[PDB]
Amino acid sequence: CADAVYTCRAGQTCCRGLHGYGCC
Repeated sequence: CADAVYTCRAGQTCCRGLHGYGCC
């Protein structure tokens, strides 16, 4: 979830979404 890191940086965690990668 390299891309998710962008938004995740704000204050979220990297989880396994329906597709594969997604911030919680």
